[PDB]
Order: sequence, then C-alpha cells, then structure tokens
Amino acid sequence: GSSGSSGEKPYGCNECGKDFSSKSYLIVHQRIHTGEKLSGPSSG
Ligand SMILES: [Zn+2]
Repeated sequence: GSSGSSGEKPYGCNECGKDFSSKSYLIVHQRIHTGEKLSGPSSG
C-alpha cells in the first residue's frame, strides 16, 4: 500500500560526490566545477 513513487534525491554529483533533491540544485552546483580552461601559467 503506497500512494505512488517515493523518489528521493535521485540526482547526484559524481565530480565531487554531492546529493541534491532536484535536477536544478545539481546543475547549478556542477557549475562550480566546469569553467577550467587550459590556458594558464602552469601549462605543464
Ligand atoms: Zn560536485
């Protein structure tokens, strides 16, 4: 006996290992990662 699907925090971040209760909260977070261009003073 159950009303219906009881999904909870189905989304997560593998990059770091976080968990969000919404696809948005995640997509917004994952951002903190991306944005790392190669062009830099420490090429090697
Ligand atoms: Zn992350």
